[PDB]
Amino acid sequence: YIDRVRSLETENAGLRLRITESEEVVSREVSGIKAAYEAELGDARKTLDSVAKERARLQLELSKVREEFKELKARNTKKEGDLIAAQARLKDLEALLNSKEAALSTALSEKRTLEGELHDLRGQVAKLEAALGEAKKQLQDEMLRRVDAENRLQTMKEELDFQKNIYSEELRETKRRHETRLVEIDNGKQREFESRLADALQELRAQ
Amino acid sequence: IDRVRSLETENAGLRLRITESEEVVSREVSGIKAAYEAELGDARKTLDSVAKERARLQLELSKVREEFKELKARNTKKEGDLIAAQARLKDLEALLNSKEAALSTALSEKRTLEGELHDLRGQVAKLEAALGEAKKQLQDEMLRRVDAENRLQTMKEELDFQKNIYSEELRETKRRHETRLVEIDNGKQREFESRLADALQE
Amino acid sequence: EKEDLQELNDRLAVYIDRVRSLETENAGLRLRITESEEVVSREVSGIKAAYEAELGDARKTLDSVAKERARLQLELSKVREEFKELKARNTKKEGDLIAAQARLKDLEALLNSKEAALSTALSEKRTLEGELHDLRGQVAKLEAALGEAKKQLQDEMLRRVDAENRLQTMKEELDFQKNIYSEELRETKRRHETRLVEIDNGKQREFESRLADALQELRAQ
Amino acid sequence: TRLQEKEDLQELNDRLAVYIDRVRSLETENAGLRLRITESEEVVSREVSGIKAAYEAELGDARKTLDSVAKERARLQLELSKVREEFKELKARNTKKEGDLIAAQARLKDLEALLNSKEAALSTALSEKRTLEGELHDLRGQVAKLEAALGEAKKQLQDEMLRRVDAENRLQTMKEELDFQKNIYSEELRETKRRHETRLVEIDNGKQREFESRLADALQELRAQHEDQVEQYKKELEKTYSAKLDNARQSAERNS
Repeated sequence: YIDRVRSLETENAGLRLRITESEEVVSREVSGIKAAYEAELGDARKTLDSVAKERARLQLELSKVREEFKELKARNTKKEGDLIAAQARLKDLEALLNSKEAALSTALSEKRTLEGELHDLRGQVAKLEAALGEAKKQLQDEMLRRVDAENRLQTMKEELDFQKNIYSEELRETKRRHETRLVEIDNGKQREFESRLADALQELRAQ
Repeated sequence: IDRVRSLETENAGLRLRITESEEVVSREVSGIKAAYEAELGDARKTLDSVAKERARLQLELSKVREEFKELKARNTKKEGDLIAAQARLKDLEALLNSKEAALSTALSEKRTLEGELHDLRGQVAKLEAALGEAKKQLQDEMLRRVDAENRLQTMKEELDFQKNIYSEELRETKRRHETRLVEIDNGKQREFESRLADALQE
Repeated sequence: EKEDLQELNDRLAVYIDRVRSLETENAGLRLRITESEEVVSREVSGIKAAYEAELGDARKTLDSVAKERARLQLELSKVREEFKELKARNTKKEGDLIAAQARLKDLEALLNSKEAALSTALSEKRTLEGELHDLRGQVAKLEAALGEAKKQLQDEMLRRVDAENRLQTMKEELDFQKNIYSEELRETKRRHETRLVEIDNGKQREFESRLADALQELRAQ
Repeated sequence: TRLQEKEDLQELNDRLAVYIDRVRSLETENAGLRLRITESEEVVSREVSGIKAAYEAELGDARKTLDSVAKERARLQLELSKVREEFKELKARNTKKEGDLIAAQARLKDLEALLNSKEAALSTALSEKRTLEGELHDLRGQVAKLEAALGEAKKQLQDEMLRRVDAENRLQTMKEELDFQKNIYSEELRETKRRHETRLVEIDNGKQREFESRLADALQELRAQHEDQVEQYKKELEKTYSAKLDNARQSAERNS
């Protein structure tokens, strides 16, 4: 039963390496774990920092475009206010334009009627001048006729006075001449009566 | 048995001590994994965290970059509209000034029209008066003429009247003279016959 | 006495008869005178008849002309009255015409002013109408926007629930493979240890038996 | 009778004086009449020359009144013609004016109608203005609400997008973790099987060394024993050779 004891001794001689190798065994068991895990973690940190450096850039650009948006918003607000004011002023101006045009139209009509009245007055003046000239000529003609009629009246008067004086003087001369004839009648009477009485007696003594 | 049991106990204790002296090293390796995996597990979490944050920033960036373009378009058309509104505004102000000028000239022209109308009223009044006096004088001359003609007619009747009066007075005066002379002759012959018969009585 | 009174009475008788004779002779003389100044008037009768004839014609015409002076006087007053009535009617109608003309002037003025006010009102109404129409267009385009907004929202919700579903399934697969690998390693180590605790004796004693068989088979036989 | 006689004588003388005065006056009268009887031929002339002047002045005044009356009649003829002309002119003017008034009243009625029509259209438009202001106010409200709706919708879309992207990121993360744990299990299994195989070759090499050693010693002892057996066989054969040699010697050594 000594050969099995020798088997135990050989088992010990085999255990020698089983304890000896433990160092490099556990070292190699650790190196693979460290390698794989450190590779994974390293690549993780790589991608993480890449994403971070992207996020910084994104936030920067975002702040920039926000600033631009605020500027353009203020400018736009002022512009739209100015446009509203402009539209209000346009409304007021169009109202004033309509009112002014109304006043102008009324004035133009009220002036055109005056022009018409002026022209009518001008025609009236013309025809009054004509009618006045005609009346003047008629006045001259009738004046001439009146003057001539008075001339003929005066001539008639002169003729009448002439004939009157003629008849008067004729009557006067007739009466005067008859008186003288009476004078010679008495003279010739006394000288004539006996010159015929004796003429009758001388022949009366005969027969 | 003195070397047997010594070798048996030595081998049993040797293997049962060395195997379990490596077992604890293996468990320490397990702990090393228990830390490594933890750190990897938290880094793997922050990675998704910053990924989410970056997605958020990109979304907001696109949002602002769009609502900025919208405002660019709106403000552009508003600028155009404002240019047009100010242009037409100046046009209207000028037009209103012109209309006011036209109104002033129109009024201050119809005033002078009123003056000319007044002058022409004067002219028409004077002409009407003059024509009236002309017609009056015409009528006066007509009346005077027909008066002269009537008086001419009456004188023409008198001219033939005094003629007949003359003839009548001449007839009467000659008849009276003849009566005187005839009476004288009759007296003559009366004394003639008287003395003739007287002497006839011897 | 006796003689004187008889003488004087004879004188008185003589004087009386003298008065009588003188008055008679004077009456005779006056008779001749009044005969003369009558036989004369009958001789001047002719000029008297002529004069009276001419006067007769004179007033015969005078009455006619004086009748004309009446007729045309009446006619004159008649036409004067008619002219007065026409003057009144003319003054009234001309006053009414002047009034109508003034009313036409003021009326045209009010017309122009009124049309100005109406034109301004219509312009402002047209501006309000334009604003209203543009607002309606705005509402239309905002509806056309909300539609596509909700469509995109639902699509994105679907894609979201898809992504989260795939995430959950990925967690399932992860725990699955982790448990599998753990149990696989555990079973491998178990079979390792069982094989070793079997080879602990099962091959030791039998192999040393075969070795003794070879040694004894070779050393002697 | 004495004084009576004296008084009668005196009265007689008085009567005598009366009749004497009368005969004087009567003789004067007779002389005057006889004087007139001669101048009859001339007082007649004065008579007729007087009545002539009377009638002549009468005719003169008559002709004067005739002339004046004719003048005053012609004057009224002229006045009558004048007024009858002015009436004509006035009635012409009034005819024209009474036409113009009709036209004026016509255009007056028309223009007043037009003015009332305008004053109606103005109130119409002014009411439309208010009923439009209310409308556009309501539309402003509608747009104001719809803008808020669209804003909220866009916000929710942004959020859904964000959480979806986050889900996909975590998905890729877990995929990488999956592959990692795979490549870890591989190396772990490899490292365990390596140890187990080193122990197995430890056992098998022990078996081998023992086997070839304990067999090599036995085979070497066997071959050594064979060589010894052959050596002893050869030495015994050499003993037989020398024995046969000496026996042949003694056989040839045969003699007396």
